[PDB]
Amino acid sequence: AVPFVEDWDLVQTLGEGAYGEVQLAVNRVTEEAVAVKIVDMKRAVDCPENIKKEICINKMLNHENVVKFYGHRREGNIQYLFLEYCSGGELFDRIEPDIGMPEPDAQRFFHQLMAGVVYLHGIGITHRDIKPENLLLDERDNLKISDFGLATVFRYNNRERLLNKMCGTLPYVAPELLKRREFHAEPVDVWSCGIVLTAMLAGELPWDQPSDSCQEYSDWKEKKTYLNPWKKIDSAPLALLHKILVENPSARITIPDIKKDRWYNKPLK
Ligand SMILES: O=C(N[C@H]1CC[C@H](O)CC1)c1ccc2c(c1)Cc1c(-c3ccc(-c4ccc(O)cc4)cc3)n[nH]c1-2
Repeated sequence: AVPFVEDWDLVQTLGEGAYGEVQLAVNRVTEEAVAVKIVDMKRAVDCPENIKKEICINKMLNHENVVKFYGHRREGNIQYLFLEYCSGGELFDRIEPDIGMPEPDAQRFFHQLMAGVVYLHGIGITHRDIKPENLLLDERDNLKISDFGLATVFRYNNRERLLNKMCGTLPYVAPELLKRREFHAEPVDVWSCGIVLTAMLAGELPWDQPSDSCQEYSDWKEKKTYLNPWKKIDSAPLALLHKILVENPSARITIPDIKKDRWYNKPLK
């Protein structure tokens, strides 16, 4: 057994947050870089079960568009999660403020996003907090869904389970989560992806939250796509947003039907 391989030099901080911090670790013998999350078990009444679900969910995942899970080390309060390192950075940082990015890149990123989501959904799981900062890129620039601290399984033994728990991030959350007591999980993730598409194509977020009390939301519902934020988006991908960002979740397009959308299969464009 090669000596010292177990040793991981904690090179630098990747991105701190409410949880704690995520440092970049490089193998002492192979120099294999990785990402280690530090979940502070501090306090005892809103920290335990939190990470326990996040870990069992990771033990299931396995797709080229989902951050890879390696292992987890326990030690009192300091829990260590070992996940794939993404030198690419966040999709967020590839979005030019107020401009977005070249339409071809967006289509490419959207494709990988759908691949990852189709997968998660396939095995009955919903991320529930899809946004540019949770979408990572690696060396080759391949999109990776990351952060399953909020995910929850919605299908077990072929039984779907309606959700009622509110979570996510207001600008990316779906409207039925603010107006209904219960809702289907799949459609909520589709709305998220939809908001991410617009962010990529226009560099700005359509609204603070999907509620009529919000200007831009009521305008979009009225289809005032002129001059407003959707003015920057070409009609092809704009047609797809009309289908995704549909209020009634039951009338909202399904992923299987997005794969058939015109702009989705338009070469380069
Ligand atoms: O955006 C980044 N840097 C910016 C560059 C421009 C400067 O202006 C500011 C910093 C950046 C670079 C490299 C990064 C990240 C973020 C996040 C991240 C990660 C990373 C991977 C997975 C998970 C994670 C996965 C699953 C789960 O259940 C919980 C957490 C969290 C964090 N690895 N490598 C990186």
